[PDB]
Amino acid sequence: MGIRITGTGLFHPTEIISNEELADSLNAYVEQYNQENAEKIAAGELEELRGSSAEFIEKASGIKRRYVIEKSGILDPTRLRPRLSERSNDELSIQAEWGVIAAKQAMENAGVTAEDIDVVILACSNMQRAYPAVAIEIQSALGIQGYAYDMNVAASAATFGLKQAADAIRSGARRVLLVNVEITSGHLDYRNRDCHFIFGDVATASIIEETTTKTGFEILDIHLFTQFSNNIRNNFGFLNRSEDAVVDDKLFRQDGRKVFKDVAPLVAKIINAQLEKMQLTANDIKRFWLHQANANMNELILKYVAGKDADLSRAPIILDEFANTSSAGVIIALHRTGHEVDDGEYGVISSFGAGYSVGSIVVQKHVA
Amino acid sequence: GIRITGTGLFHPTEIISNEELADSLNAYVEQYNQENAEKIAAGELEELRGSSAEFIEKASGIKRRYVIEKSGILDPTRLRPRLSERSNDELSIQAEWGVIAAKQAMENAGVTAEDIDVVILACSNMQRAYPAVAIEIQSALGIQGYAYDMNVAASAATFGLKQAADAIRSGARRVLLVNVEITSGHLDYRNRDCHFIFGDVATASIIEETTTKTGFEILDIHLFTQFSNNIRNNFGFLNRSEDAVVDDKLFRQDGRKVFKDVAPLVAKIINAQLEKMQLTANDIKRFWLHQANANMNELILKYVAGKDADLSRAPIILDEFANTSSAGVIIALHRTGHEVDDGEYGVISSFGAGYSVGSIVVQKHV
Ligand SMILES: CCCCCCCC(=O)SCCNC(=O)CCNC(=O)[C@H](O)C(C)(C)COP(=O)(O)OP(=O)(O)OC[C@H]1O[C@@H](n2cnc3c(N)ncnc32)[C@H](O)[C@@H]1OP(=O)(O)O
Repeated sequence: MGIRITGTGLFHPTEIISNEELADSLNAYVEQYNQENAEKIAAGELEELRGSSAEFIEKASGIKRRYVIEKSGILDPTRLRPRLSERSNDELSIQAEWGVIAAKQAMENAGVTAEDIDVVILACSNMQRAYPAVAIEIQSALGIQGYAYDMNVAASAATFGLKQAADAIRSGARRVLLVNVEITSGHLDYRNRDCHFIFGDVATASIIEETTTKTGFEILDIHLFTQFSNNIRNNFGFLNRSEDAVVDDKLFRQDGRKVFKDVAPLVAKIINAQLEKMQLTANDIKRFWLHQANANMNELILKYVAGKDADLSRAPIILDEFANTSSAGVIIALHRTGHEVDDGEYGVISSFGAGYSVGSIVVQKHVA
Repeated sequence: GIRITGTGLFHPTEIISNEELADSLNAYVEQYNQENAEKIAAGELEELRGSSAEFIEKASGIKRRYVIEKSGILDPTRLRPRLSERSNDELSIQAEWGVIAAKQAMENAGVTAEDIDVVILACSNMQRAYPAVAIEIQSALGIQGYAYDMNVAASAATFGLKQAADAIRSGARRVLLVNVEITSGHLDYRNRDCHFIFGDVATASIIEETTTKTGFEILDIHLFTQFSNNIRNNFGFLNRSEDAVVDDKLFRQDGRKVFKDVAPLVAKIINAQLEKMQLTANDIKRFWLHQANANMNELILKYVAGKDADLSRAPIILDEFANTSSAGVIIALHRTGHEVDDGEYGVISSFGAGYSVGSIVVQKHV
């Protein structure tokens, strides 16, 4: 009671990569690969590589384009990763820089300042370093006093973070700043036509406070769920060096088929049980802010929740423009469309993805 | 009514002593200074200095430490454990250690997988980004509910306890909190300044809503962070895209700056916390402090509890384990918690990288 999301903030890099640009880049690296290894392809010693097309990506997912930290390196067939430069310890890290920009916007939108925040949580799928925590770096650049920590549960990091924010407020925090910084172009495999299009880069932020006097989305119910799966996995980590690792699995890897069939009914079951628990029907939900990876999966989830007459008219899509931004996607959607909910109406925020993790949150808008 | 009701501890088998560690580093430096005698006389590469086991012990109180794999750390040509990649079908090393510790803590609390709602992995370094290894631990124990990874380096256990407590206040019955610290994967064994500081370990804790189980009731928590670059490791998933070359992808610290900054800070936090609780230092039977440096702990004790305070009020396990980062306070509480009788007070207090400090006032119940 009285715990509300009172502000959100969005930052994305300026450069954009269209599906067509992405497919042309992959197709060049494929052509080049199949040439240099024409021999061992004929002997079966090496796998022939397949390409893709803008049309396949868009029908596969709904994605048309994405923002990226740096465009030329990702598209260069001889690199296929952003062109970045080490910063010194004296300057803001990349992850902390993006986080600060999104955070400042959430704070202005909530009408709060640095002295009003007690907790900073950096919740996302990959931290730029292990220590000092990037959340502490964000906290300091913003001049916030209190404490901060980094939290990783990949696709549901934002809903899990909202829960942790609610718990900390319930026990005494005044206001929590929750930050999601996803530089997915840093761990994506741009050589793989099945995953190279899925992800884009972004940072989002949220202000969560105890209040009855500020406009926001009041949290009514949270359900969090994990169930270990290896269908999404990235084995990059600090022990690779000691393992003298050689397996080529240190980037995002996935069995998209299995993920689709496992997670869609799982998410739907969680949402339906949550709605029944709250004595609401699908028809009482003004907006579903679902994970933003695959428009076809979301459409199927609403069929399981709101009948086979279902439909995305109340389930906004931002993945056409952002692609999949992992933990940040639900927050992007809420940022862009929360204004379409009226005073007193209900919405549902639901993350789902790697780990298998699922976070589902029932909110109600209040206007002060 | 929320209590820490069990703790568990796993350490690997092999022991490395100050002597072996100094000989191994001394052999590297003699060998490095041998191949580069030119550029050290021609002022291009610096002439490496060695270390002494006598220095290590008096600087910190550390004598030995457990390690995941001994031979590769001591090998002056490698200076890092010899591990092998496991396939996804196998339990990861970090999950394996956390499971072993978790079962012991579950046993000591009289609890089964059924009884647990949340699993938190809270340590200084995660083996991988996704799927969370806390989820891997959760599934290996058969626990149902949710799990997540959380990193605040040295204070990850006190921060995790706060998070466990807050989750119970919101509806969780029981939380399993795990701290797995394979520091040999990110310690710099070439660096005389820090190669002796860290050991490997895993700890676990059960936190429950209860008034009828023996354990430590959590009474007050003060968490604090303040960005400092005085402890930093720049390894990360963007190094590949930065085409990184700076030799800072391992543990680095300015230990004496850390000492001056953090020691008075910890004592100010504890004193204010005691005042808030309307306790005095005399009311605290055991201070479970971060297990990094015995001199630092000695100074913090004699500042909060006065000169003449018995040093047995601040138990030390860093002599056997070296610095274990987030797990240090949990080891100490595990090994000397029985030393606190019913109705007596304790203080758990971790501190370190990030500058993080976390401090918890507890009371024993039997
Ligand atoms: C694995 C990472 C997990 C991530 C978790 C990170 C969070 C944490 O747990 S933080 C833990 C790190 N440390 C702390 O919290 C406490 C901070 N302070 C310390 O640890 C101590 O200062 C410690 C043990 C490093 C050294 O203590 P101290 O005696 O003050 O060393 P220092 O003053 O720097 O050295 C002075 C002299 O000794 C020399 N010296 C330094 N190292 C050595 C050595 N190995 N052998 C011989 N001499 C040495 C110095 O070069 C110098 O030489 P001289 O003055 O004669 O020219």
